[PDB]
Amino acid sequence: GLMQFTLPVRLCKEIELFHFDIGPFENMWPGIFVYMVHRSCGTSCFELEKLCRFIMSVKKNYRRVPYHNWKHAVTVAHCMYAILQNNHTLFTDLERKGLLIACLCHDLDHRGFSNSYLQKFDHPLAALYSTSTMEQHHFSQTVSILQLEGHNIFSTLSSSEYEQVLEIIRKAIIATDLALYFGNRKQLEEMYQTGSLNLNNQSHRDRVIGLMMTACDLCSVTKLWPVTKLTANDIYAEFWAEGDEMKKLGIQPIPMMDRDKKDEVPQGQLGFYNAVAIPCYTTLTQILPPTEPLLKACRDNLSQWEKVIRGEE
Ligand SMILES: Cc1ncc(C)n2nc(CNc3nc(-c4ccccc4)nn3C)nc12
Ligand SMILES: [Mg+2]
Ligand SMILES: [Zn+2]
Repeated sequence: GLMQFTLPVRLCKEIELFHFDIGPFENMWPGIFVYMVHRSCGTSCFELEKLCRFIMSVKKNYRRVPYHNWKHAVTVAHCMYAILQNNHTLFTDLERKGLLIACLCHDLDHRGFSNSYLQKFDHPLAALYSTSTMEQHHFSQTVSILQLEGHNIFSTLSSSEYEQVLEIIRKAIIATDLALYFGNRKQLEEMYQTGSLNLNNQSHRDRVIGLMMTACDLCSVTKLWPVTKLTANDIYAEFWAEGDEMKKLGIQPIPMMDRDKKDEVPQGQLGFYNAVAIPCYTTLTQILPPTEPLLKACRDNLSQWEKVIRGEE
């Protein structure tokens, strides 16, 4: 119980900032996550041995895909850690616990294909779950790992604390379905502006945690430009593989997924920052003012994509 994880000095200082990159050394990512659990939650939250066994099973159930991989899982958990550490007193003991686990688990067993591709291929998961197909699968795999021998990291909670934390994780993982983000952010925008937003209304917290999840999920756009730019190559490598698979089903993919329309990526990134990213971090900043560095970095990256279009980069 006296075994604190510590990080080298550059990582000790830089892990606290929103724009931190967890680096290319896979074997350090588990320790980075435990460090984050220990500071956002406590050395007491999880039995170390159960946590390590859960982490390694979560890792093993992420696939070797260009973007939706173990590195993405730990990156999304780190953004959540930053939001939680900059908003100390706004979140319950169970939310702290649940939300870093939700982020680590949110894309479990992803195959690098959209819900839309599963539906057109007619994948078994598309009959088991007609909306948020992959996200219901991700939650399902989380409950699976939680029920392996020696993996119940929540075993010290009561039946009802346990049920609340699995309910927090389910909603949080479901909210990572970008189709659901637009409606959720519109409602939050309206509630905040008409002054009805109430962080004691459970159905309001839910929406606020959904938006945090979208924020953490999209956080590649809040990094240093060279991280953002190199991550975008991973993002399009998945989309263009799905594009090819659409063409194999005899379907012209949307241009986002057509490797023949590589040229239009800079303009596609503008659409994406304007329609999804900027609105996301704006509304988050309105609700949680200390998350402003995320909006500031996103804006800086929009401006870098604008330079790419002007041939300045
Ligand atoms: C950075 C980032 N993080 C997360 C997600 C989910 N995405 N999704 C995109 C894709 N955005 C996008 N690309 C194109 C496009 C691309 C090439 C040609 C034509 C159009 N249009 N749009 C809207 N970028 C991101
Ligand atoms: Mg996902
Ligand atoms: Zn994700």
